[PDB]
Amino acid sequence: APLRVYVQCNPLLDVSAHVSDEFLVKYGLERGTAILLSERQKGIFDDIEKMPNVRYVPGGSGLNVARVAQWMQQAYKGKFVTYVGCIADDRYGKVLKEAAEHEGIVMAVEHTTKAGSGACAVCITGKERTLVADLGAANHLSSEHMRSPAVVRAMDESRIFYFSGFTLTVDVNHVLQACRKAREVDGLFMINLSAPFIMQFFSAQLGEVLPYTDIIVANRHEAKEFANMMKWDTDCVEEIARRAVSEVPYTGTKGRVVVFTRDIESTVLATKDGVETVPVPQLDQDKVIDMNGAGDAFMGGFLSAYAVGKDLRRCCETGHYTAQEVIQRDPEKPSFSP
Ligand SMILES: Nc1ncnc2c1ncn2[C@@H]1O[C@H](COP(=O)(O)OP(=O)(O)OP(=O)(O)OP(=O)(O)OP(=O)(O)OC[C@H]2O[C@@H](n3cnc4c(N)ncnc43)[C@H](O)[C@@H]2O)[C@@H](O)[C@H]1O
Ligand code: NA
Repeated sequence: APLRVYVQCNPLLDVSAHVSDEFLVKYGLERGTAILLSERQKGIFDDIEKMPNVRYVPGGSGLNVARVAQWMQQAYKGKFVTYVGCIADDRYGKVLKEAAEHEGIVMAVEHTTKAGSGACAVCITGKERTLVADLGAANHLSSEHMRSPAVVRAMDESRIFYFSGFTLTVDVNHVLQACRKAREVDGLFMINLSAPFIMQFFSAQLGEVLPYTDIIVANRHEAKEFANMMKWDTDCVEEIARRAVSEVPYTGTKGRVVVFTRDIESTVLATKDGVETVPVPQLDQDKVIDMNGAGDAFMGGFLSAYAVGKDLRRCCETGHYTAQEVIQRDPEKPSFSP
C-alpha cells in the first residue's frame, strides 16, 4: 500500500495545436520553451483556437504527475494522491476536476470567481512544444484555502509532498506551509525545477524552498540553468548534481537526492553517497509522437515507485517506463510495476 502523496500545482486546460514557425515569431516565442502569458502574447489563445484540429485536454504539470502516479497504483483510487490547486466552477474547471476524480485523485481544489480556470497554449512545431501558460484561477490559490480543513487533513495524512517549480510564481508561502508539514510528519518534500524561467526570475522564491527540499528533480536544461543561477562554472550534469547535493543549503534529515533526466541519455542520480547514472531503455524514435512531453510522466512514475518504498534507482527506472509510455501516445493499465 503506497504512502499517501500530496501534490500542488496550477491546474490548467491544455489547448494544443500544430503551428507554423511564423506563429512563434508572431507571438515572440522561443521554440521548445515554457513561459507565462504576457502582454507580448496578447491574442494567442483566440488565434490557436481558430485553427484546425485544436485539442482541449486536462493539463497542468502537477496534475499530469498526479494522474501518472495514480495510473500506476490503480488498486488505490481515492487512497493515494491528493491534488491541491485553484480553479473556477467553469467548463474548464469542471473538466479538470472530473478527469482527475474519475481517475481516483482526491481533488482538494479551491474555487474562485476572480478569474476563469487556467489554460496553457501548447504550440507544437514538429518534435518541439512551446508552452504559454495563462494561470487564471490558479494564480488566486489563497492562504485561506491552504488552512482549510480539507487541505490540512490531506497534508496531515500524506508522507510525500510534491510541488512543481511552477508553484513558486503564485505564493511561496503556500509552498513553505507544505515544507514545514513534511518535517512535522517525518515525510519527504520534493520539487521539480519546471522551467529555466523559474531559476531566472523566481530565484528568491526557489531559494526559500530549497533548504527544506529533500529531492530536486529536473531535466538537462534546467540543471544547466540552475548551475547558471548558482554561478557554478560547469555544464556537466553529473557535477551539477554533485554540487546540488552538498552545496545547496539543506536542513533535512531524510537525505538530499538530485535527479536530472537527459531524454535518451542516462538519468543522473546523486546523493551524499555519490553520483550514478541510470540508463534509459532503447526506444525506436519513430514511436515517439509529438503530442505529449515526458517530464511530468517521468515524475509520476518516480513517485509511484517511491511511495511503495523502492530504491532510488528503481524509482528512476519506473519514471523511464511511464515517460516512455506517455511519449508514445498519439492505455488502460500499466505493464510495469515498481
Ligand atoms: N506555469 C505552469 N504551471 C503549471 N503547469 C504548467 C505551466 N506551464 C506549463 N505547464 C504544463 O506543462 C505540461 C507539459 O509538461 P511535460 O508533460 O513535462 O512536458 P515538457 O515540460 O514539454 O517536458 P519535456 O518533454 O521537454 O521533458 P523533459 O525535458 O522534462 O524530460 P526528458 O526529455 O529529460 O525525458 C524524461 C524521460 O523520458 C524518457 N524520454 C524522453 N524522450 C525520450 C526519447 N525520445 N526516447 C526515449 N525516451 C525518452 C526518458 O526515460 C527520460 O529520462 C502541460 O500539461 C502544461 O499545462
Ligand atoms: Na515538464
